[PDB]
Amino acid sequence: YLRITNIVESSFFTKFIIYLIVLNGITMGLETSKTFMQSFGVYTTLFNQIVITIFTIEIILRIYVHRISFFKDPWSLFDFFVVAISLVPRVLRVLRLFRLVTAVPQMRKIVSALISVIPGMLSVIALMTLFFYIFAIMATQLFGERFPEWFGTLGESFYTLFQVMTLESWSMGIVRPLMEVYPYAWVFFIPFIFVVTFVMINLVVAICV
Amino acid sequence: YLRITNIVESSFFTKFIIYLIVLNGITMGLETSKTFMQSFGVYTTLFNQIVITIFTIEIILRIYVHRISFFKDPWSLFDFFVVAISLVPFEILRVLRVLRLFRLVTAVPQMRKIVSALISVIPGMLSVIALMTLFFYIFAIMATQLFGERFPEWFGTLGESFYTLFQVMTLESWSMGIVRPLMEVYPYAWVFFIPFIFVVTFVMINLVVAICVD
Amino acid sequence: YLRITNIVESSFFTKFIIYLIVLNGITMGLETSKTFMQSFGVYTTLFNQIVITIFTIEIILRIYVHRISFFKDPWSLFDFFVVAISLVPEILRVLRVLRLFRLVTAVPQMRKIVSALISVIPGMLSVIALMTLFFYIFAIMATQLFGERFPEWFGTLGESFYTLFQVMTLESWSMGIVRPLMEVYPYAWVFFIPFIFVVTFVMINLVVAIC
Amino acid sequence: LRITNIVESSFFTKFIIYLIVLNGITMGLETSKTFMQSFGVYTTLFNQIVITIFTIEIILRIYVHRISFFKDPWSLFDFFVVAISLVPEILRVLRVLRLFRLVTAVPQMRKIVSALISVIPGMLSVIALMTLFFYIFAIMATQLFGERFPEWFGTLGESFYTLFQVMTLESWSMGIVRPLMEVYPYAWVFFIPFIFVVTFVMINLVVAICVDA
Ligand SMILES: O=C(NC[C@H]1CCCCN1)c1cc(OCC(F)(F)F)ccc1OCC(F)(F)F
Repeated sequence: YLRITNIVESSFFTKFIIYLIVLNGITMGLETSKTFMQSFGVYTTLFNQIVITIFTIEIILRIYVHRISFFKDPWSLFDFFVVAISLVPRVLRVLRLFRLVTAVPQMRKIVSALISVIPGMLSVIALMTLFFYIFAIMATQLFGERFPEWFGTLGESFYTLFQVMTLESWSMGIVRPLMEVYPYAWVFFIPFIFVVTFVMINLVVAICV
Repeated sequence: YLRITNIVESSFFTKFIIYLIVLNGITMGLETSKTFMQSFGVYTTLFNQIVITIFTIEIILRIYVHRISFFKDPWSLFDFFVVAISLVPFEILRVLRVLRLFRLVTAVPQMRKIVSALISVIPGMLSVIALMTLFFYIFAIMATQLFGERFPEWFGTLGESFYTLFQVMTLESWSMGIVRPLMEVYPYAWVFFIPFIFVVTFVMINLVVAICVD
Repeated sequence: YLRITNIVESSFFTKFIIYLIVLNGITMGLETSKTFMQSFGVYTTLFNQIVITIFTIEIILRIYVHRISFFKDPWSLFDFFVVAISLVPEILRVLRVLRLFRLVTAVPQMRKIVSALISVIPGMLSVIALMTLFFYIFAIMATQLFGERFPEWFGTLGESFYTLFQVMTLESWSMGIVRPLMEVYPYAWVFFIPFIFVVTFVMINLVVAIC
Repeated sequence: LRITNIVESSFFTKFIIYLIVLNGITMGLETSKTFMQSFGVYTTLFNQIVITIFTIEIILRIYVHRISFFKDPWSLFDFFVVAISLVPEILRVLRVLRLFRLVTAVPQMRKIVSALISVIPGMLSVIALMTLFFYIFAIMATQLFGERFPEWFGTLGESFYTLFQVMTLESWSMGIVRPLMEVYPYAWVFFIPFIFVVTFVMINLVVAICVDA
């Protein structure tokens, strides 16, 4: 019993996993090259199953070693799903290259120390969706009639507005043609770009605290 | 009188306000989809009048409870106007009725703080912003009598001189979209525009720092 | 001397100058509309001439009242030159609109704002000079690398400058410049991608240096 | 020991800066084709003198400094930029890097460099995350959109450039993401979150930089 617990939390075992991680990453970085998957595709498709096989064992062990304690450690928890994904018979399997974040304790803090920023802002983030929701409704029934590729859908109003938010081709690509049919659209968007922009500065400042 | 005053400042009423918001939001969030408004549009268009009816009441009561204190409290004040817009049957207002889904910010005491904590920046910046508009005004005049003769779509009007210059501020398509064609007729437009990008940029950065300190 | 000295330093006079500024400002904002200058050009073309006369007088008084003390006050200095520009009887005809900046000078609330931001400039001259050489070294490389086939972008050292600043600003840097370049010189992702890195990394750290 | 006194003189320190600015300015006309027509031969020789003379300073300082020399970064760097210049057209272009040595002689710049380079270590925990994050994502696209959009995502390396471009937000939507949505209408599930994480990272870098120095 306790004999197994010593194998898991050993430096050897953990270090061994991280080696396979770095390796299986390189394996997926050659599954891209058509030339490679031609000559060595057979070599790889099995080699991957070996890895996800070993990772199945470890995650099973990690469960028996931790029992109910396991499904409260996110990194440990997260690792579980990412293999289940890898189990299901194709692109989302590459998420298992995130365990290199989990398996390395130097990263876990960085992720957490940056997710620690998320809560002090959800009061702001939640506001935006409401702000976006009303506007996406306005546009889709304002400009949605003549510019449907941009505003034909409520959701389509989202993508264009978040783009205009990012300031990519907001003027030449969206606002200028809009102003050829609705010449006052410069009253809709110029403030919206200000309103949304004002948020970002005060956030950055609020976080430097 | 005071009997209603207990209903008004009840948590139910406070909680209730936030409820109707969410429904009319979702209801207006289906007033967008053409598909929905076919079978249930009339049922919906009336539901808004139902909504816009009830919303008349709250602001009526809340005023008598607050009297002159009401028309000095911003959050409550705002609440009123959004109904008058919603009250008017120039369709635009029928579209502008959708602002009534903004009141969910007012009723939530967690939100007002969020809003308030950001407006405190304007006074430490109103000294700057007013400078910016003046800066634009002097410059917007320069272009309109410089490039306005051959580029009327971009600089033909002062208002168009504004829009084009305010765009270059954002750096969106400023070079290939604006300055490069300018340099085909007036090869020095980079003397107008390259510095203008500096000052305008330094202001906004120096503004952020002024906010970073406070 | 002392007889005039009471007119100069009055609050009234200060208030009076700012009136013509705001007046000449809004007045200068309609000299753009072609329609007006036909029906009202004489009213306007002269009103400018009226003002620039008065400001010539004031600047004469302000000089004699302060004498050598005048030519050490920045705000005072600028105001003078902007009238000299305005004095010359077609580029300058546009540069006359700079006289709408004196509203910054006459208002003591502005002078602080401008200066307190020019007060940041010295703490950055150590940084800025590095970039120019960095910019200068690179413009030489491109102009003799890609300048042969891309003359609109890199035919001249100065043209390499404009492209680099433009690339530095991130406007159409990739699709407009780097992508077509990589169709003839497939390694242009080695020239510019670092230039985007170094230049960008500086600006963040600079704001931080000021923050 | 006779030469050693010349090197660390204030004259000599200043003296290097003379040839830099001159060779810098001289290369600013080796660039202009117009000048190099009438003065090219006049120009081509001045460089060889400099690239010869510039060898000496780094030669002397080494015997003066010995093993102390190859532990001072600025001292180290100075050599390679000359060694590059020595090898007899990319190299002929890379010779112009020799105008960087002006950084060595001037102590006012190094402080900015050092005081800024200092904020690069406390973040490598973040940057390496980004490279991995890009790596996972660059793989996803390249086998997602690589089939129909190869100039943008046909190769992992091409996914890099396209993703690093979208990071800067240059023509990411109209130029890259919007056409993607005509065949794969779900590319906004790949790209919209990717836009969030990468952006949030850059902010957090700032926070780390705000605090550090
Ligand atoms: O703002 C950004 N671009 C818009 C501005 C900048 C100038 C061009 C157009 N205007 C921006 C740029 C970034 O480049 C990161 C680097 F690639 F350098 F690493 C990262 C995050 C950004 O922020 C996005 C936000 F905040 F706008 F949403």
